[PDB]
Amino acid sequence: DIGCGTVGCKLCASSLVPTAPIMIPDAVTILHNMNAMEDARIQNIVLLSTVMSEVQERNKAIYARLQRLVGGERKQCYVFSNDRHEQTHCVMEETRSDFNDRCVRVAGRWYAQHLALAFPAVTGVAEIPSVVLVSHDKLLQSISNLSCLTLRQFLAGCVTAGTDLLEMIL
Ligand SMILES: [Cl-]
Ligand SMILES: [Cl-]
Ligand SMILES: [Cl-]
Ligand SMILES: [Mn+2]
Ligand SMILES: [Mn+2]
Ligand SMILES: [Zn+2]
Ligand SMILES: [Zn+2]
Repeated sequence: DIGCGTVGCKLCASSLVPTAPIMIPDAVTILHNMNAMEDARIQNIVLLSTVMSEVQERNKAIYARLQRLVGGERKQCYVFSNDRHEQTHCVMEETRSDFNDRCVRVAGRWYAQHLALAFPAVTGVAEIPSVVLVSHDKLLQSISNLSCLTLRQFLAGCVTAGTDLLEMIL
C-alpha cells in the first residue's frame, strides 16, 4: 500500500517528478540545513519516516518546521513510509548511526531500481531518473542512477551543470 509518491508512476497507480533528481536527505542534513530545506529553490524531496523519527528525536523545533513543510502542501516533497514498506523495512552489532545509515541506503536502492522500472530510458531522448542520498556519510561504501553527495556537493554540481548548459546556448 506504500507508493513512491512520483507523478505518473504506473507501478504505484503524488508530488515527486522523475525529470529532476530525487533528493533523499538523512537526518543530519535536515538538522544542519533546515533553512535550505524550507527554500523554494530546493524541490523533489523524499522524507523517509525513519529520518523524520530521527529529526523528531534530535530537535523539537527542527521537526515542527519539517512538519509545517509537509502540512503546507505547496512543496514538491513526499513522506515515504520506509518502516511500513515490505521491501525497505529494516530491523536493528549495529549502532543507532549504522542502522539509520542502512535504512537510508536500503530506501535509496529501492527508489533507484523502482524509478528505473517506472520511467525507463527512451533511446536518445531521456535516461532513467536519478536518486541522490544527501549525506556527509559515504552511505554507498565510499546501481548506476543512485549516488551519495553532501548538500554542498549536490548544489555545486547543479551550478556546474547550469554553467555548461549556458555555455552550450552561447
Ligand atoms: Cl534542488
Ligand atoms: Cl558513497
Ligand atoms: Cl550504488
Ligand atoms: Mn537518518
Ligand atoms: Mn547519519
Ligand atoms: Zn512508484
Ligand atoms: Zn549537513
